[PDB]
Amino acid sequence: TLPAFGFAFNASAPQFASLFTPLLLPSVSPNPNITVPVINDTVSVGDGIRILRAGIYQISYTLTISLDNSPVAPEAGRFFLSLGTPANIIPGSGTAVRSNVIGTGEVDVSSGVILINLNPGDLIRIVPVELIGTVDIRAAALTVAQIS
Amino acid sequence: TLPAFGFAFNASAPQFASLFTPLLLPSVSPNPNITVPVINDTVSVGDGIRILRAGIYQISYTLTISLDNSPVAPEAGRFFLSLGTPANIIPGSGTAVRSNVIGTGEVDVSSGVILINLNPGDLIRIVPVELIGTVDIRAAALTVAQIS
Amino acid sequence: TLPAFGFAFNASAPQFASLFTPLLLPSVSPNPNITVPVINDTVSVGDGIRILRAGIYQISYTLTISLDNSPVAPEAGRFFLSLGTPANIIPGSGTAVRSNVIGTGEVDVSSGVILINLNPGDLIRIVPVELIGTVDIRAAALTVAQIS
Ligand SMILES: [Ca+2]
Ligand SMILES: [Ca+2]
Ligand SMILES: [Ca+2]
Repeated sequence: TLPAFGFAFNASAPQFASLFTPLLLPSVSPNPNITVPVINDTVSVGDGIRILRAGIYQISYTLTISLDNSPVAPEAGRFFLSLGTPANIIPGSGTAVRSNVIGTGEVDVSSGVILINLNPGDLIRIVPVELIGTVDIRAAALTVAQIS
Repeated sequence: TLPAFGFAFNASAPQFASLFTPLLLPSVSPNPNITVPVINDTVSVGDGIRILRAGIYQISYTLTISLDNSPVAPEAGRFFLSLGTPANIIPGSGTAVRSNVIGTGEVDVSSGVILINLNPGDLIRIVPVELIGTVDIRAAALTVAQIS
Repeated sequence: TLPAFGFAFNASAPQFASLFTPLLLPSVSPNPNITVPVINDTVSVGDGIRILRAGIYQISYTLTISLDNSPVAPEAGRFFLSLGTPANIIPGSGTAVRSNVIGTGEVDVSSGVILINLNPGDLIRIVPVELIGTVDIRAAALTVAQIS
């Protein structure tokens, strides 16, 4: 049987990060020639991916983060993957960024990869858990791929 | 059947990013003890990987990017994976970096992971699509692994 | 047969980077609901993962790096995965970060993904190979997943 997988992303709609608020991931169709959902036995719900098949999964997320130092300097965010409710964070999935206190204009990329046992009904989302300032998420992506 | 895969990288030759110009990836042999091509039913062409087998693929890329703020400040780059011609970018694969307008010396890492349906003949490359300044790509890497 | 895999991380104990000294990765159990080792035919040794099964592996690492510019500015680190002894670095796995020479407070994420042929007894670890200053590794993670 082909492994379960899913890919959800936001390529064209920046969003500001809010505490314990899952990032929006409206798209599932990355190939520009044969443009179809890259989904097999998972469900993209609009802010993440729901597992339908118990198994071991490799999960990645990638964020492009603009910390322009307005209206406060520095700006910072700490992000995790969450299982179910947004506060139910996954240790091992955390990443964090912070700008310099001087100047303006920094844009950074955070990406993380984990492996995790998951079960039917588990909802995987990207959640900001600590924020300073207005943290602009220019793009976001979430990959889920069963190891089998 | 073993999944198709390929790994192409540039570990020892920095290159400046140019618009719509695929990054050079001359090496395929990462193990320092048993130093062999990590290639199975793909082809490394020198600036990316060509697919030979239809399937679902997890693709990653990793870049170490020096934005020294010379000759302009800030410096910035936006990168995507491309399918076929360099302008045929893959939504969901984008990353971007930008230095502070003040000071000098920033070096950043961008990494992205996607899942994508691909077909025989598809050529996957890393492409800069927007640039400010002289963006020094100190190291680059591209992984392609079929999910099957 | 299910692919070999392992996940080792450090979520709750920052460590400063030292030359040729593998980063500490004490945890293997990321799911907060069903909290179990995500290990199959590998061994987590406390500073990395030992391979038990010959095969092709996708390996990732993710670091959250604080470069506060004290006691020197800038601060910088270059990291690789190592095979066996810490100086036996894997070309293609390198990443590097450096702060601005001005100001303070930068926190960056580095993540890298490779594919590699590996053999029983191979020990995979994350190693700093060049350092400037006191480079604070706030969190670290290492994924190993056989492609089969
Ligand atoms: Ca802001
Ligand atoms: Ca420059
Ligand atoms: Ca320091």
